Amino acid sequence: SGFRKMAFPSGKVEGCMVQVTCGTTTLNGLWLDDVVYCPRHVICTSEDMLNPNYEDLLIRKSNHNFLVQAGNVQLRVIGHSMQNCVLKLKVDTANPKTPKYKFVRIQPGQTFSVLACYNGSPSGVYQCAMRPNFTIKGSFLNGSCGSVGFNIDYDCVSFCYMHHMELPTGVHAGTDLEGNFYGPFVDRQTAQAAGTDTTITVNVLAWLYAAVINGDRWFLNRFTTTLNDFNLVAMKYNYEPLTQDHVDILGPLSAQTGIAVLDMCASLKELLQNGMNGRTILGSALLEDEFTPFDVVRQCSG
Amino acid sequence: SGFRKMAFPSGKVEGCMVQVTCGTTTLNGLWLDDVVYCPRHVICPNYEDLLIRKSNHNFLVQAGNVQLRVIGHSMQNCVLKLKVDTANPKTPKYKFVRIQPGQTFSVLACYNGSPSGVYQCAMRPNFTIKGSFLNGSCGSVGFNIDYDCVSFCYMHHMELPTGVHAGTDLEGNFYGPFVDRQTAQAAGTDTTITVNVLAWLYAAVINGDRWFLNRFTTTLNDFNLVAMKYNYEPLTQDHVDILGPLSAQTGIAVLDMCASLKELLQNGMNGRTILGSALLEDEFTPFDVVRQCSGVTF
Ligand SMILES: O=C(C[C@@]1(C(=O)Nc2cncc3ccccc23)CCOc2ccc(Cl)cc21)N1CCC[C@@H]1Cn1ccnc1
Ligand SMILES: [Cl-]
Repeated sequence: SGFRKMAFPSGKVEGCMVQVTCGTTTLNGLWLDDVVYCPRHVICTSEDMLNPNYEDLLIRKSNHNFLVQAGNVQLRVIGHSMQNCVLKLKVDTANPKTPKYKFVRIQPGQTFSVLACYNGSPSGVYQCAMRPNFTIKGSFLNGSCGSVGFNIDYDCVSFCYMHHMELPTGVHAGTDLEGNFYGPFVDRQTAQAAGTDTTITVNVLAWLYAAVINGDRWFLNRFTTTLNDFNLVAMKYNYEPLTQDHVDILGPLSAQTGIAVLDMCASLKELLQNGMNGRTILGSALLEDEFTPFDVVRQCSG
Repeated sequence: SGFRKMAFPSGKVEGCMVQVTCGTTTLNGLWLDDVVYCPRHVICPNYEDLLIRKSNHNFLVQAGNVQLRVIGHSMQNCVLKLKVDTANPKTPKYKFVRIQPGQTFSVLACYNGSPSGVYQCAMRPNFTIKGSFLNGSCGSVGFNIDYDCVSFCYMHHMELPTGVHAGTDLEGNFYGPFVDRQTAQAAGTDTTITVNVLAWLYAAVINGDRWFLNRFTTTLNDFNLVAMKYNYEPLTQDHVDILGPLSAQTGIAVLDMCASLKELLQNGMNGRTILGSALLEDEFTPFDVVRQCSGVTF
């Protein structure tokens, strides 16, 4: 019993965190095999950030300009290339602590763990989701750039995020491990704003199923809804449209609890209408949207 | 910017998790040097009588895909200490510490000696933890990392009928009035960790949330009279002193922040949130707020 926002054990990722320094800039890098991956803005100063020509800044750099540090050991950079917004620093030593890994690009609504690092040193781990507006509501201070987002499925670490910037609303933008940004974001200190955020509906439904599994049924009603009428109501509360894929993905949770997805949808409709009325659901006074159907099946069952 | 429930990096603890099996019972063990620590209920009650019937080879210990041979066994309160032939090479710098209610720690939840998740939680004033544990999680540990040293503070033993959890420090002493026995046990009436709510209000001010602030101040006694009415833990002078650095950083005196809390308790949030929450968060200590809003690394 119990429902917590649970991050994956960070151990496999901790053994990959290194410090990357180029001139005065110092951020984090991910050392996997003989390659260190880090945000390409490590080559930039604060001046360069307005309109940086990365190919032009990188062509002026040699291998020895990049000081890489794994613990108390300096790694020798033997090569460097750029893949989108990530810099790939070829080093002379392969990381002995390299785990089984994959680079995965996630879709909005997907959750992952973030190992927040400063100066190549892991300082904390937390769980978060890719918001529908392609930002993450993270906890990052200056020097956290290069901190990574990951999921561990079995023994394999699936890297899905590298931190690059904080938007003016305090939310964060980053890339996948191939340098492609999530969202219309760019690694430039230009006028960029996070789009209007929406609630991840499939996740709220999944979290309501977790509450039913944990014995909380106060929010259930005798009503059902059509997918279209639910989306008409959901859109008015800035909820993401629930698609037929979301309904299919919720199938196992619906079967386990005996509450049809559209029946749970009607509870959500009523919850949006009435609020909680001094009540909580899984110790929360707000509808939680940062637990996927897979997270619920993982934590409530296995 | 950003405020999340943040756990310590679990890596140093992951390298200590082993599987302990005695008969049909299977749970987790903490392998530190040549000893494996685990709940004494793995033998299951008269624990001296059940343990005297066990030999070393009855305890199957598994570190990954390697079986460890138990060469000895002793009991320290509610914890079983299984002496193994091999010292854990991944043993970190560590201490066994007993924590006080209100203090927080990270829990590395494990099943069959395999870490599956990490979360932050606080020792509730009623000595239970609002954790997330399924069957097979017994032996999962609570810890804080101070610089390079892992301070083990909790070993999970059981779940109470309200879904909350009970366990011991790493010396086998239970937190709270619990016993490792299938009997009528209930968690006492819980209270809100006041110093933690105040610390979390300071974190909201650091993150640019000032809607709840007012021009008012209060005396410690008047705040305690109000707090005791809402099942809040009494705020002591030590709490006031501990919140000093946050009071200096934000320019809001502790009794000034207490007046904000008093108004939130009597009036509510009014459709507003603080750090994305509609409830007053009490599972962040003043140190957690300082550590997260400074960037302390391990
Ligand atoms: O500019 C940036 C980083 C930046 C950014 O967002 N940083 C931060 C990240 N995470 C959390 C943060 C919390 C508090 C303050 C800053 C944070 C600044 C704002 O403008 C942008 C715009 C775009 C991008 Cl991709 C990056 C940034 N850096 C980081 C190194 C190199 C370079 C120039 N540089 C040098 C020395 N300090 C900064
Ligand atoms: Cl995905």
